[PDB]
Amino acid sequence: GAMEVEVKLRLLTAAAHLRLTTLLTPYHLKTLHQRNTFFDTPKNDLSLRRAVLRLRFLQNAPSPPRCIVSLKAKPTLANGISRVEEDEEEIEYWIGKECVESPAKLSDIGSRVLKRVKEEYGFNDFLGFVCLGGFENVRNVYEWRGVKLEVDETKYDFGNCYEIECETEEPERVKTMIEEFLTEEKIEFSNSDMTKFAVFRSG
Ligand SMILES: [Mn+2]
Ligand SMILES: [Mn+2]
Ligand SMILES: [Mn+2]
Repeated sequence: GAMEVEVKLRLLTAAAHLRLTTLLTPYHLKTLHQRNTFFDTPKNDLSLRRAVLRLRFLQNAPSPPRCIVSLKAKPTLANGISRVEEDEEEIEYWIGKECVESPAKLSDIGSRVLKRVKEEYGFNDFLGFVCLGGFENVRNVYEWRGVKLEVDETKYDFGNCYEIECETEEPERVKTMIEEFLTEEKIEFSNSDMTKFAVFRSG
């Protein structure tokens, strides 16, 4: 896949998130509703091999909903900067939906990314796969000071988390730019030190 490098900062409270979104209002591009679902074997074969297989269902807040399969491999997250190999592919929404219900049907899709999962992790089909479940995320996208800010409200069972992400080839310079702004505006933040998937799996 391609290498995804992104700044990842946690907004520490719902208030911090609300204040930031209000401050960024004039820079708003779009709002996305995401439902993230995850698949693995019951033995956690992908997870133990540092891989995450996501089906993301996406909808704008014509706006057909969309399903994107993502394989993320060999992630690192340190100092508020994430780097991971990401391979993505759009598939038919109805097909994605059926796979959440019946994960063995991943075997019936004909997807490039799924073929890569088979080849690299050594499966001949997805008959032994299960859905780990998922979580919703509301992503506000802003075009601010030359970057694309993605401000996330992630809704888990146990409660909500809030983050700012920014995909960039200059994460140190962009992270400093964002941090200066948050500090000036007295927004409560820290580096994120867990992926959304890891938070989800920790309960
Ligand atoms: Mn990505
Ligand atoms: Mn991210
Ligand atoms: Mn990203």
